[PDB]
Amino acid sequence: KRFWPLVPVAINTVAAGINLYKAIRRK
Repeated sequence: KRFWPLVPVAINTVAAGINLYKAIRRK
């Protein structure tokens, strides 16, 4: 939507949080 600060990359820092439980529970 015209100039994307961290909209398309939000899944790089926000995804880590959601995929942290299984990550730290199945490394």
